[PDB]
Amino acid sequence: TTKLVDLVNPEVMAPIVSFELSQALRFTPLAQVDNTLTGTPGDTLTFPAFTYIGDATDIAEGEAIPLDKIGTTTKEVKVKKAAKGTEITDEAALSGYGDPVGESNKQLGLSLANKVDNDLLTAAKETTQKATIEATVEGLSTALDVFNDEDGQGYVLIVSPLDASKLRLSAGKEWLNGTELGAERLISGSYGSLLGAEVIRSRKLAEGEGLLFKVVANQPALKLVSKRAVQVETDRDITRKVTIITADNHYAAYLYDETKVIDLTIVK
Amino acid sequence: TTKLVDLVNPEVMAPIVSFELSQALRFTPLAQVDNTLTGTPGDTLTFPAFTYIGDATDIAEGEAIPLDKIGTTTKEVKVKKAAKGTEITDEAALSGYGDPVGESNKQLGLSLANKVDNDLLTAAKETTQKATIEATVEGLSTALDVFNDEDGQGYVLIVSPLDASKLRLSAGKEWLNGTELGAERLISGSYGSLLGAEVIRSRKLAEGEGLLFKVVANQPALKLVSKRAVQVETDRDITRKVTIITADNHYAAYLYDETKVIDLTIVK
Amino acid sequence: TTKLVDLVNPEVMAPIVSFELSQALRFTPLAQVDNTLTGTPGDTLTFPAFTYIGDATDIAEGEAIPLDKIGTTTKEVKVKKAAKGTEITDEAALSGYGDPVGESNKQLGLSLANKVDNDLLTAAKETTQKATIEATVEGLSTALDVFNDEDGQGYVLIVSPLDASKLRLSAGKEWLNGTELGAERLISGSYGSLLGAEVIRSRKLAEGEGLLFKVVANQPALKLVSKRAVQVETDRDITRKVTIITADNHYAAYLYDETKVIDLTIVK
Amino acid sequence: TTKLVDLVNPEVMAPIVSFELSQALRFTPLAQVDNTLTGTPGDTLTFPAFTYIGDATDIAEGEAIPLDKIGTTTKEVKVKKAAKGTEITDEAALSGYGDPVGESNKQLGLSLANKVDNDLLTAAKETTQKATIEATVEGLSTALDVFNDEDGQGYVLIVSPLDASKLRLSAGKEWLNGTELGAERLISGSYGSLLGAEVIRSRKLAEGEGLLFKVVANQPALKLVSKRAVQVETDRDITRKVTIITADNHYAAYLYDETKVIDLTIVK
Amino acid sequence: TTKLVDLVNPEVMAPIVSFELSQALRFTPLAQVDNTLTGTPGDTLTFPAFTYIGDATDIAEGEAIPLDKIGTTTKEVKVKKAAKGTEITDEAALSGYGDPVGESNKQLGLSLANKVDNDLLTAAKETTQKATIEATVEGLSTALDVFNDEDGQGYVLIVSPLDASKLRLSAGKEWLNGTELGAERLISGSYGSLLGAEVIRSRKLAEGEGLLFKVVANQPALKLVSKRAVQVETDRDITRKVTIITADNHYAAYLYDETKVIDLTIVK
Amino acid sequence: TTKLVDLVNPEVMAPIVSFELSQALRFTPLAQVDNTLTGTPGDTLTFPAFTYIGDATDIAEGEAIPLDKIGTTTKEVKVKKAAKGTEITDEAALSGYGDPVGESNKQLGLSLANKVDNDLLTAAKETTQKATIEATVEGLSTALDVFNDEDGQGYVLIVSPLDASKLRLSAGKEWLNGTELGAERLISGSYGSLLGAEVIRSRKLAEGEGLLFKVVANQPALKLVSKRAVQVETDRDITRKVTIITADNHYAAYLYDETKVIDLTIVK
Amino acid sequence: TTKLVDLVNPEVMAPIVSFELSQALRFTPLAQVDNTLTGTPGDTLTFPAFTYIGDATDIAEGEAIPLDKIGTTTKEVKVKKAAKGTEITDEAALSGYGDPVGESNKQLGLSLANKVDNDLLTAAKETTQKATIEATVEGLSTALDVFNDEDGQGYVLIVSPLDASKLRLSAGKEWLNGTELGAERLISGSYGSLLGAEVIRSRKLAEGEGLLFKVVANQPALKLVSKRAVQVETDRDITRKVTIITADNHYAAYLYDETKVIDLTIVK
Repeated sequence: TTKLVDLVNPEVMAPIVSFELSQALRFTPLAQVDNTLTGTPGDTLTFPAFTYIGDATDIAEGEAIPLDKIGTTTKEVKVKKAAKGTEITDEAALSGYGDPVGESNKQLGLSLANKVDNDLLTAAKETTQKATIEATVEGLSTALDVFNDEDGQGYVLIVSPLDASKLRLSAGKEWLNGTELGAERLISGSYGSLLGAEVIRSRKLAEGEGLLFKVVANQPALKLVSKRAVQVETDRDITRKVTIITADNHYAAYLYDETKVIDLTIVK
Repeated sequence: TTKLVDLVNPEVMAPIVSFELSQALRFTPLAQVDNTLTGTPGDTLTFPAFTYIGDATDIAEGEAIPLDKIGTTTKEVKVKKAAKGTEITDEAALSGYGDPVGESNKQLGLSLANKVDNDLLTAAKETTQKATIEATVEGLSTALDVFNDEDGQGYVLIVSPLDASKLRLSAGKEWLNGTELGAERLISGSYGSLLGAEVIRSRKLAEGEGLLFKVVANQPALKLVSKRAVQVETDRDITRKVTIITADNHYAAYLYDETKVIDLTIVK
Repeated sequence: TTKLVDLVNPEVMAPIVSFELSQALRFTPLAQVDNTLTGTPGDTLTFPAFTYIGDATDIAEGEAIPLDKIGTTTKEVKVKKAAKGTEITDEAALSGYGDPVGESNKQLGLSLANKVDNDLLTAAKETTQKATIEATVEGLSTALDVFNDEDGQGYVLIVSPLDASKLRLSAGKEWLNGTELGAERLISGSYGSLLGAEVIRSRKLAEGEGLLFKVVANQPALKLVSKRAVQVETDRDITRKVTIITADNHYAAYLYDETKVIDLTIVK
Repeated sequence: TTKLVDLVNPEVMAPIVSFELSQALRFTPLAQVDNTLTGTPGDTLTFPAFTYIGDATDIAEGEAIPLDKIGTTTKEVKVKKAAKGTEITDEAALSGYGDPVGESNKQLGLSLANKVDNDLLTAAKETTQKATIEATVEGLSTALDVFNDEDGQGYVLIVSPLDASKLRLSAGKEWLNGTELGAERLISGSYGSLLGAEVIRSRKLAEGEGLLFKVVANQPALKLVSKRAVQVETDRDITRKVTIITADNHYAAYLYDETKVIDLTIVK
Repeated sequence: TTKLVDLVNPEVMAPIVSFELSQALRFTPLAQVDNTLTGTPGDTLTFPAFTYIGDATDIAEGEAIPLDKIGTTTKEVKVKKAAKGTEITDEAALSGYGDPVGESNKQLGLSLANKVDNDLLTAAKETTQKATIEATVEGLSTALDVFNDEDGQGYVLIVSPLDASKLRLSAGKEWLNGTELGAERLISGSYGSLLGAEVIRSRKLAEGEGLLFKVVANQPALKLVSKRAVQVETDRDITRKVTIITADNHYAAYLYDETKVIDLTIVK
Repeated sequence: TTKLVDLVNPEVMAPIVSFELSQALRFTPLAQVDNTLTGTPGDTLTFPAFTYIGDATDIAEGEAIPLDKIGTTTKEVKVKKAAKGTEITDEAALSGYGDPVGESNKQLGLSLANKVDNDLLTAAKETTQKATIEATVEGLSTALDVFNDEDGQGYVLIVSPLDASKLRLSAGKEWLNGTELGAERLISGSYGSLLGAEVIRSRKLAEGEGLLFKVVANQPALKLVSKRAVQVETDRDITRKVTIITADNHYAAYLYDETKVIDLTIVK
Repeated sequence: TTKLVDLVNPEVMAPIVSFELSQALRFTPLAQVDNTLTGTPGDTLTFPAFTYIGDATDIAEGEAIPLDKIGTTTKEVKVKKAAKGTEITDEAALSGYGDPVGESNKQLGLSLANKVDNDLLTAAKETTQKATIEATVEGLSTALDVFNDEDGQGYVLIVSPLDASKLRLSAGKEWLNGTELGAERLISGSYGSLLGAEVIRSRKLAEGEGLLFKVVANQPALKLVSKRAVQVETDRDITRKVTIITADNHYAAYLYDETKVIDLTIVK
């Protein structure tokens, strides 16, 4: 009756698994890159524009025509920097399972990529146009009515995953009840266009928040002013026997046009 | 250590952006230009027409035949004027980012075109046939019933951007429930013909107002009388060293045919 | 300083507009032209026929068989004439804008055709087959039940412009709710056959009236007996200095068959 | 002045129109001709048939099996006559518009054919199975339930035009509410099958009556027994100068199978 | 004059028509023939089978494992007899129209074949699986749920002809409203699969009875046991001058698998 | 008279039929097999993972960059045992129909295989993601919303047949109505995807419970650790003249990923 | 012996004498004809004119200059009609000496010309300048003093024949003789002038009347508006065998300037 616990049993470990992000980046492909400041002196950038004079008016016979003058307006943005760093000891490197070094310079780039997207989202949230709609086709039409469009243009809608389900069921139940388009959408289960705007889901946006974009070819909603790309430097400390790795980035996130973006608030 | 504040920081300036109108012109293409008054003394035009005699009657053998007469009618309109102007100093022209002179030259024409379009709209907004409908298919049919036609024709309906959404929602909700043609219109978000009449959206019109046109080849509901075309004149003030630019236009807008335009009042 | 108030303003007149009929003729091409009396002496036309002899009957053995006789029937129609004339004075011709003479010449021919169409309508409106229906598909079926047909035929419905709109709206709202044909009809706005009968609109028929026709290949409901064509004459009066123009037409409108036509009365 | 009354006014007379029946012969295509009696002495036909002995039974060991016998049945039919006659005088034949002789010759055959059709209808109407129906699809299903069929066959339905119209209206209104077949049948106006049975309209049937048929290739619902065919014989009377034409027929109409025809009574 | 009553009318007879079964045979294709008992002594057949042992259980270290046992089951059947008899006198055979002996020979076999089918239906009607359903789709689903299946299978439904019409009407009224397939079925009047079960109509089942089957490639619910084939004997009776014909058959009807048959009761 | 009762009636037997499992195996294909522990000492298996550092931060000019460190996590699972036993006596083996030892040998392996799936089901049921739904479409949507996914992915739904039937009828009646796809689903009686999740029926699950899976190419929700295969040992007992048969198996059922499995409780 | 009384002497006719007006036409040459209305659709003539600006002033070195404006005036006149007619029989045409048709044609024009002259005379008298004078030189000078002219020559005087003789007796030696180029003989035999005013005799004016004119190169006193000239047309009356000849004229007489004519009244 020796059994177990009366004898020594070793341990077995499976190969270690690396880290991957649990959220996808969606606000990076929606911005245009600007490279004017790259390689030249100066850390600012100015956008000037002209103004309107006014409409014409009827003039009586023999009178004097009034005279007007044009105007101008300017804006600017300033570049900033973002950095990240970590430290590795000699003892941990020598007697650590797996390869600790590679994970560090992988996660540095991962953190920088997440930081850029977070900054872009925070910048895009600052629009002045607001709306309050319910997750229904009527709500979507009310939200689209804010743009006051007169010709066909494209739109993009980004909402939380939970609101998209309510929207899909609401559209399917009554608006597309008895067609092939509704039945195919139900059976497949995929999300598609509803009123001319694509539906994109992002885990970053919590319930009750959303955005609405109007996509045009040469008037970007967001601009990404870049100064210098990512570079990684590595050094060693002889006294403490440690390795230091750091990374840095030089960029700026700007909201060029506030009219093409509408803030959203969804209630019940 | 040296810093940015110590060294001289220059500036970078993006290219200038010209001005463009935010409202489209929809009523000018529907008007016919008449050049009768050009090159002739007088500023009034008259449109005469003929009338009907009657119907035949039964006559016995060897009996007299009665005699009848005809008649005529006339209408008239009068021309008017509109103008605009601006100035520019010498120092601004010599030392100024971009080209202000071309900007003024373009903006004068833009303002004149906008004024002509507004005049055409306010001229066409004065018919005698009026209707009061709700934004449904039944209201459109009731409005069309006023025309009292006997052959297929082509109609154009002009409404505000807000009314088009309501019309689309109602038509897709009650008249096109199960048909796929409703499903494609809903998914693609495209405004199409409803009862043989096209739907056109204009920002100039306000909520609760619209017009309905009956389009025929050679009988226009609107005309544009052109006594003279647009011209630009320039002069220089030697004493004070300034430049003067002006513009002018002689024309008149007339509602030729009252029967082809219906003034619509849309209420809930 | 000068000004247009002081000077003289002559008047300018656009080219004059000739008259054209505002109502189309839909009842002339539905008749068959008979040319038996053209070029021969006579003013009446006679139509004979035959009569059934009677069905056979059972006969006992060795019995006499009754002897029967055939019979005939006759009908007739007499021609008439229609006339129209006008007169224009010399002073009006010397000092009148446009050209009165040609206008009168064409208006005489227009009036004669209008009279022929009106005569055909009045001749066709006197049939003994009458019905009372509503402007809905059930009313159409009830009216068509009068014909008592045992084989497929074609039909023509002639109604006022207003009744056709109500018929189309009712048919689209009730009977064609969810078919692609109904959606296409609403989108286009055209009028099509509803139960085998085309929909034809004429302004002459006031609201509350209508006619129904059965188009047989060789059996016409209306026959247009003609004796002579249109001629125009001119003459001058020396004593009073006036011009005289006159025109006439010899013809007759007949209702050959009364079973083909139905008279309709539409009430709410 | 001379007028039409003074001059001689001749006559113009259109060609005659022959007589053609206004009712179709629907019944005689549905009968199979029998020529057994042709050329053989006798005028009665007899049909024998056998019977079924009875189902088997279970018998205990050592018992006695019961014994049964067969039977037979017979039916019969008798032939009849039909004839027609006419008289024409030489004076009328010499001076008479048209050709009376050919008209009489054709009308004799037409009368004989109509008599045969009427007897076939009267013979077919005398079936034993009866049903009372409301003119609607479920009524037709109730009718078809009488046949008690396990497999699928073909049926034919003959009703008055009003009954067919009511059937078409109800079927299009309710049972084919939202399919393309209903819209196509409404727009075209055609009459078609309802539950596998075609619809044929007969003017001879009065309102509120109808027939239902089961068509089998070998078994006929109706039989026509003919002893002789139609013949024409002519004779002349010298004393009064007249001509006599007479025709005769020998046949009989029989209902061979009573289970293939149902007498229908349609009430609101 | 001579008449037909005076002369002698001979008699004419059509060829005779034999008897055929009215109700079709549906049950005998379903059963499977068995031939174990033929040619060997014995009249009972026994079918044994095995049972499950039980599920496994978890056992800790150094513990006893419980022991279990298995079992068996038995069932049996017994055969029976069926026979038919008839007798025909010599005088009837000497002077009789047709061939009575052949008709009797055929009818004995027909009666035996019908009796076998009646026995099969009687045996099949007795099962332990029962349910009460209406003539609707929901009732059919309720009956199907008794099987408690998990894989796709094939089912066959047998009901009286009256119930099939009600089922078709209800399915086409409520479940297949707007589909083209429903319209096609209604127009063609053809029964078919409803929920994966094919509909069979039979005349041997009165209203209010029904059966539902599950079809497996090699597992039939009904088994037909045969001991000896059908044989026919003949004999002559000298004393009465009559002929005696008898037939005999030995078989039995069994329900091998109860779970493949569901008894149904249809009530409104 | 030498009846069957007087004589000796023998007994006839049919070939024996072996036992087979009646419930299908569903969960075994959904489990990955791991052989890490086989062949080496040890009863536990460890899976290590890495962690995140943190998002980047803005740094002023000429300031120190903070430093961070990474971390790890671990898990562990342990194997277990299962066994089954059987006893057979000498008398039963010596005199018994068929072979009673091979049947037990086969049933032992069947029982062990069933126990494996029971253990897999018990392991799957322990997830912490739970929801309460109704057997309808919106219940399925509520169940799916727990996953909180932003990209289209496959799913698998496992329910009892009774709940599957209710789901099918509800989806056919309410959502997939008036479409040909639903008509084919009804007529063919097939189970298909409803919102992107397949419908699979397992008879092991009772009424009111269910499971919802998310399928990914290389991340399985369930893992089956293996230590040793199945071996059979037998022995004989001299004292009781009996034989003992036992089986053993060593394995472990583990829930590797919790987020891929949701536990469903279905109530009205 | 044979004088003229015995023989026969015919009669000889001298050539006929055409008719000529007894009173000469004097007021016709004094009017200036205007042919502006011939060939144009109009019957009202407008005469515009300009006005004078103002005197010029003296301007010092370096001073400004004032500005002025002009003006216009208008008048109107309308035309009328005059006509004449004549008839002639057939016998008088065949059996008449001379040419009666030519005589009628010439007298028509003569009468029309006389009518025009009379109308001019009637229109001339409506001036607002009147004076009473004696038949002496001093009275003529007093009458001439009203004009307040610059040049002393260029007057015309028309009086009755007796007043002319009285005037000639009053001025025995101051009356310049009517020699050629002494009295220019404007019309015919306009003999000697007194005080520079020519004297012309007209029998239309009664005693105690007279007109005084002032003739300059471009400013007339009377204007003759002409729309169409004299035309003669012919027609024939069949019933009475007579011919009809008529003529017409379209003209108007206007008093352009009231200050160039003086109406006199001569007292004894």
